[PDB]
Order: sequence, then C-alpha cells, then structure tokens
Amino acid sequence: SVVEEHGQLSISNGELVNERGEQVQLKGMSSHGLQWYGQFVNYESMKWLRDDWGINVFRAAMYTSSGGYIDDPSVKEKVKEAVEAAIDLDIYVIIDWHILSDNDPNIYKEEAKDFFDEMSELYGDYPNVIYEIANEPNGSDVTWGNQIKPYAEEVIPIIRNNDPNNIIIVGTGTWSQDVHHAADNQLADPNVMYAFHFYAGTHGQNLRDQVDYALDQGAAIFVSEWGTSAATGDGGVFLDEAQVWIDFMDERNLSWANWSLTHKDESSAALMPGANPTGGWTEAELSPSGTFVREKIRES
Repeated sequence: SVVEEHGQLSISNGELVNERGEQVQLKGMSSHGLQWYGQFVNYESMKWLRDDWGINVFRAAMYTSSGGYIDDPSVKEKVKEAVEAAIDLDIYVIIDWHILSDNDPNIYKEEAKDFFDEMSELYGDYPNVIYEIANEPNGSDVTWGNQIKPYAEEVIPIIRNNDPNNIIIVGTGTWSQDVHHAADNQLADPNVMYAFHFYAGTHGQNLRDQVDYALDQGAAIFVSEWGTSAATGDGGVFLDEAQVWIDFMDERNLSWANWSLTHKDESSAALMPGANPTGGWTEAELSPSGTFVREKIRES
C-alpha cells in the first residue's frame, strides 16, 4: 500500500515528496547492529511492525567495524533479506553503511564503493530503496568539506550509474549533528538528504534551531537515527524531550527511524528480553521506549 501509493520519492524544494509531488513523512524503526541482533530483521517482524505499529520505513544498520561487514561480510546478506521483505511488504527501506568507530568514512571507502555498486545493481530498479552511505562521521579531524563531501562525491557516482534517482542520505560531522556546515556547502545531486541524529537525553533546543538553519538553506534532512535515551543509547528514557522532538519533526515534515529494534538491556532498545524475534509483541514485551515509539507511529 505505502510504496504503491507514494511510489518514487524525490526531493523538491528541500522536502521529501512522493511521485505526485506531495509531501510525505516516513516513520519507522532501525535495527541494531546486524552482526549482533540480526534475528530481529525478517519478513515476519517487519510485517508486524507495519501492521501493528504502522511503520512505513525500516532501516538495516550494517556496521562496517565492530565485527561488522569488514571483518565478516556475510552480514550483507541480512541487508538483502531486509530489502526483499520491504519490497514484499510495500514499505521503504534504508540500506545503512553504519560507520561509527571507523570515524572517517574514507577508511573503508573502497569497500563502500563495491558494496553500494552491488546493492544498487540489485535493487536500483525498485522505488523502495534509500541508501545511507555513512551513518555517523565523527571526530574533530573529520569535516564536511575535507572528508565527508569528497567521500560522498566518490560513492554517489557509483550508485547513480545503476540507480539515477533513489534517495541518498549522507551523514554529517560530529555524529551526524553538524547539518549547519553541510547546508552551507551542499552536494550537487538533487536527490540527496543530510542525516541529522539526536538523543532525547540531550537538551535539544539549539539542535532544533540548527536543523531549522539547515532547512532554511534548502537542504533536505532525514532523521535517520534517533533515540529516547542519552547519547550512549542507554542511561534513562526521556519522553518529555522526545515528545518535543516528535512534534518538531511533524511541523517540519521530517522523516525518521528510531534506534532500535532489539532486546538489548539499554534504555533505547524497543523490546524486552522475551520478545519474539518474529513479532507479535504484547504490551509487556515492549520496553518503555518501544511503547512510546509504537504510540507515536500509530498516532500518525
């Protein structure tokens, strides 16, 4: 239903729009690392998210380091499973090259080019796919102008040779918070968005003003990862601040994916220890974070 109705997404005047030019907002869940919690990524759990939570996007978080793709590339097959389920369920899917400890996206750029060539060759003629080429560039030595933008300018051509206009989300500096610098020196591709990530444990009023500054430069922003916890993914659940961000994203037509779909014992995890990896969760099998996120998507 979702993908049949909205079809080809594109960027028009800095807004995500459907194929009829109408604004569309995607709301869904991100997996945790596929090398650790890949059992929660399957057709049945994604269908349950679609039908019971109302998701219209799913994000496959393929870490590169931390025992991820570079050490064991077999995790790429779990990304393929998620994309295939999204196609079968008629929802959108984000393929996330999930850099983090490997803080400069240039570290594994050759592997990234080969991976995105493969994924775009396979899925480049489906409208469901959104490519997220560098989760969270970070470090004082990794800047938009010197490291991130040039990396994007090598990887985007690889994707575009196979898929000329599906959306590409490009990470920003300081763990995808520095949308101000990216917005002042935007990429040329017309179907790019910049990632903005937040955690509700951080007081967010200036970060909201910074997202607004970027939107004011005509940059499109996709909140491809956010949590109800502190920045570590743990340390408490901050639902008052999360609601302020939810309302902010609705007013600005910002699409988002919540972190994350796992039973890991940390506050940002959506599930409790006994949650079935194939879905069907009762109220008690959702954590306080999962209950809130589910409510937000159901309300939408």
